[PDB]
Amino acid sequence: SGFRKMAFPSGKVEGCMVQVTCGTTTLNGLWLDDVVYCPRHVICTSEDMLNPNYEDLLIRKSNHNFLVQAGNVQLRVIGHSMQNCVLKLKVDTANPKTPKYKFVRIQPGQTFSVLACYNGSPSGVYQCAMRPNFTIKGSFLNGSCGSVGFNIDYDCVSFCYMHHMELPTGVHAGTDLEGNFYGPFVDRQTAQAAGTDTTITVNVLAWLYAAVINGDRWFLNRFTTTLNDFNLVAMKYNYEPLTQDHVDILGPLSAQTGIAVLDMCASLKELLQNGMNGRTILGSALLEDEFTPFDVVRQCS
Amino acid sequence: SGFRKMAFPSGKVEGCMVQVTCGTTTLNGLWLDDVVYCPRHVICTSEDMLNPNYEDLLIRKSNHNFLVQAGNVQLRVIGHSMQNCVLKLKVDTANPKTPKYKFVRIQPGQTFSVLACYNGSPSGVYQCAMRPNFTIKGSFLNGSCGSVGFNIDYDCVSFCYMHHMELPTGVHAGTDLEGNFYGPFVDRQTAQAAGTDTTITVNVLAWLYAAVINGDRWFLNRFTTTLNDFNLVAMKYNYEPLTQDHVDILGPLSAQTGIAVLDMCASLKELLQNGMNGRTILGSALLEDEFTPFDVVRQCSGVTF
Ligand SMILES: *CCC(=O)N(C(=O)[C@@H]1CCOc2ccc(Cl)cc21)c1cncc2ccccc12
Ligand SMILES: *CCC(=O)N(C(=O)[C@@H]1CCOc2ccc(Cl)cc21)c1cncc2ccccc12
Repeated sequence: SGFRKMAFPSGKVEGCMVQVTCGTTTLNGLWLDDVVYCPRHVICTSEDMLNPNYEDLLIRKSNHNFLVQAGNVQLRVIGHSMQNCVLKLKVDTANPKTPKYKFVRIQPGQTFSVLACYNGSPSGVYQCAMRPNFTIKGSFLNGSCGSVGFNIDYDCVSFCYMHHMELPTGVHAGTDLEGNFYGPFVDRQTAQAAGTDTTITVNVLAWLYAAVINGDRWFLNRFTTTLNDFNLVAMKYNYEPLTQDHVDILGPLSAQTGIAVLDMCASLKELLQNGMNGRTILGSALLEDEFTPFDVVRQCS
Repeated sequence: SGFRKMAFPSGKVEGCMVQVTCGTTTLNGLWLDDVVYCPRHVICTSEDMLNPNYEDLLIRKSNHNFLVQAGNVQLRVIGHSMQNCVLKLKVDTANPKTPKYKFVRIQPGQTFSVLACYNGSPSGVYQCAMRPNFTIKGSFLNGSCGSVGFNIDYDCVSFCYMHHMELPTGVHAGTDLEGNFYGPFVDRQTAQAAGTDTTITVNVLAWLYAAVINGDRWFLNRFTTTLNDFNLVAMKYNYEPLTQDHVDILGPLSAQTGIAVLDMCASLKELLQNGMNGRTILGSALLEDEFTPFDVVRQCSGVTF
């Protein structure tokens, strides 16, 4: 029993973290086989902050300009190329600790673990969700760029995120491992702002099912609702609308607890209307939205 | 910016997790050098847990009864002994992935990372605090026994907890790596209950400092208080009393933010007597008490391991 926000064990990812230095900028790189992946902004100078031409900056670089350090060993850069906003540094040594891995692009609402690093050294691991506005609410300081987000599929590491920037509101933006940003963000110092964040409704419902599995039933009610009426109410509380895909995904939890999805939706509508009234659900006074239906099944089984 | 509940990177500990099987019971073991540590209740089955004489049960067991598996490799048990509630299985192979380590006993309020495992395989890592009632509010299923709690300082792993049991309220109990339980618990199937839990006051104060470092200042007020006045109020809300040791430990955060400890105590006293008023602190509607002052400095300054 018990329900915790749990990250994946980070060992497989720690053995891939290296330090990448280019001029006066130092950040983290992900060393997989003979390639080190890192944010392309590691090549930016003091004048290319607002309008960098990364293709123009990278052409002017040589392999000897990139300092890559894996622990106490300096790796030799033998090639460099750019794929979108990620720089790929070909090195002369394959990482012997390279786990089984894949690069995945995730959707909003998906969760993942972040191994926060500084100077190529892992400092902490936490759990995140890709917000509906495509930002992540991380904990990153200067020098955390190149830290990665991942999930672990049995023995396989699925890399889904690489950290690039902090927006003015303190939220974070980054790319998948092919260098494509999540959201309408650019690796430029131009005025950028995240859209208004909304609650991941499907994840709140999954967490209410986790609470019922763990014995917490006080918020249940005898009502049901149509999907359209639930969406109309939920959108007024800045909750994401729930699609038929989300209803189907909650099916196994609905079958496990004996509470239909639309019955649980009526509990959620009531919670939004009344608040908690001094009560907590799974030790929380707010509705938690960073547990997916898959996370709930995995942790409760 | 940002403030998350963050665990230590678990790699150094994952390389020590093995599976220990004795009869029909399978749980986790911690393989350090040529010794595998695990809960001694692995030698129990059905009648054994009701009234166990662990010394009598262990004497009857042979080395070959213990099946130890490290990944896809079976380790051979060449000796066995018991230290309190932990079983130590001497193996014929030293763990090549043994990190620099020490066994430490922690105090209530102290936090640590838990590497939750099943069948010797790490499945998740989470951060928690040793509650004042000596339980931990973990997330553990059957087969999680033997999972360990740890901290990392520099490149040194300090093992502070080993999981043994779940109490009827869903909270968890375990021992240090010398087999001594945290709290008034015993490793026997008998009626046991945790004492009433209290809030780790020094940790709430550290988390309020983390909130200020991150820009959340709505709860700050012009007032200060005495340690005596604060403790009298706090103890009525089931908060742990704050000692001069706790005030000194918060010193660096008080210097960094310009909010003296007793100044922050006055904010906390108002937060208890008046509530949040619909507001949140670091995205939370409750006061968080599972971040120590050291955790806050570490996360808000980027110390690496
Ligand atoms: C490697 C850190 C870094 O680059 N951070 C930024 O957000 C940059 C600051 C200047 O503006 C900017 C524009 C575009 C891009 Cl892609 C990056 C930046 C950064 C990332 N995470 C956390 C941070 C905390 C404090 C300062 C900078 C941070
Ligand atoms: C390794 C699992 C286990 O032993 N768990 C227990 O709590 C035992 C259940 C029977 O009573 C008992 C008495 C004393 C001791 Cl030391 C252990 C037990 C166990 C541990 N964590 C989570 C669990 C979840 C569900 C069942 C059993 C759990």
